[PDB]
Amino acid sequence: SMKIDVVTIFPEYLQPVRQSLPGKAILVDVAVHDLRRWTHDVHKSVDDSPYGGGPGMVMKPTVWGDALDEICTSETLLVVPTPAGYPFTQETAWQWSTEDHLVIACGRYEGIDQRVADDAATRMRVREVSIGDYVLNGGEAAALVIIEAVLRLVPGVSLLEGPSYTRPPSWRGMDVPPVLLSGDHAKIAAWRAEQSRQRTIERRPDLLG
Amino acid sequence: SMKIDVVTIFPEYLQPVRLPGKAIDAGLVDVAVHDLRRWTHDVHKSVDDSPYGGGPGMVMKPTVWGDALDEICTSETLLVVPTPAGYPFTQETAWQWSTEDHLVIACGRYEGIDQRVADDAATRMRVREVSIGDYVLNGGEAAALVIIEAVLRLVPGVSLLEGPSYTRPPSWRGMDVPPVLLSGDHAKIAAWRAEQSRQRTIERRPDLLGFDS
Ligand SMILES: Nc1nc2ccc(F)cc2s1
Ligand SMILES: Nc1nc2ccc(F)cc2s1
Repeated sequence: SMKIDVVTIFPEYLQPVRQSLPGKAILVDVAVHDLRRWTHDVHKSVDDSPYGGGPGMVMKPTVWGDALDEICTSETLLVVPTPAGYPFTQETAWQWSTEDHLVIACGRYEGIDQRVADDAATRMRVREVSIGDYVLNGGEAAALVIIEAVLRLVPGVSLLEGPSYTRPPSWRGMDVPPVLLSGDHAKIAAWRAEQSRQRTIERRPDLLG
Repeated sequence: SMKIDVVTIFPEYLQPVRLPGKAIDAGLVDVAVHDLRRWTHDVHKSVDDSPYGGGPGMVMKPTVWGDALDEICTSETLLVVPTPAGYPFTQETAWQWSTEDHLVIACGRYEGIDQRVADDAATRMRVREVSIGDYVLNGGEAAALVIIEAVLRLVPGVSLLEGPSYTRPPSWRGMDVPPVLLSGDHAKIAAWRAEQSRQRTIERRPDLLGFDS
């Protein structure tokens, strides 16, 4: 039984995930919250200029503080997607998949005032993470990736994998490698292992060192 | 002016594309989503089949994909295939693709797409199989959204880790903004921020500075 709350100024961005959940809600619950619910002024401000100057805006600690105060508990794992985070990996997804309550705080502009995470970390577990070495406009797409990578590891919803093939055996001048049709399953395994090695050398030499 | 076509068996998952929405609104980019099932011809609209050589799961049929890409792609197209087995998609990739006229993103499901699809396409156009990170998703759709966002924000007309940022009020819940940021001394602030960044990079991403883990 996992609950996921997402907080974002673009709640519509997350509709897809909710629409991808199968009739297993009848194990999981994913709720999306508009951050502007916790604003204080009639202009519904979520952003303000950075101390020390610089470009862009920083998300207000008073707004985020109120939102997390309402949504989080002592048992919550607070996930903050950010290009400045620790790497989110399959290992991370596996770890988080057994959590009872994930809260994902999606930032925009240049990030959330650091005191939000720092305050939260005094009473719950907080994880600032990056899904890869690129910059997005906001954390919403990273939240989608995280939610998908974690939930597909919840029961009931080294080397690279080599090429796969299905019917027909010949297509546009290209035959499926005959070994796959050979019925020699020891040999097929060895062939696949070698394909995996070559692909990894070529595309991800970092994985071999 | 860039054109992006996404091909998927779940076109509704690509709705969040409508900042990428502000780019489409302006008219600097056009994003179109295509249901792969549109190129099927049997009544069950089958797009997948069991793998040759054995193994778990299903593989997407080359025939349906070939017909789709035939209609959508030209020789000038950059065909992008998100896959956990791909070359890494990085900020450098995003910059490179930001000057493309036409991206076509093929979203796979199950255990992926028959390798011959990319092989065939590569005889007519440039093909890039890419991974957005070292985790497994159920399909290429979420990766397409990441790639679209990373690229579109770089389009003309649209290292180290960034350190912590702060805004008003200067004291909150008994936690103060670092005094140097309030001091108005640009050199001291630049120095403090450079330091915080290097400090955060060594702790969180030591690989960026050439260290283990
Ligand atoms: N503006 C933002 N960019 C990223 C990039 C990666 C990530 F995981 C989160 C964010 S929030
Ligand atoms: N089933 C799939 N997983 C991933 C993971 C990463 C990626 F970039 C693409 C895909 S398609």
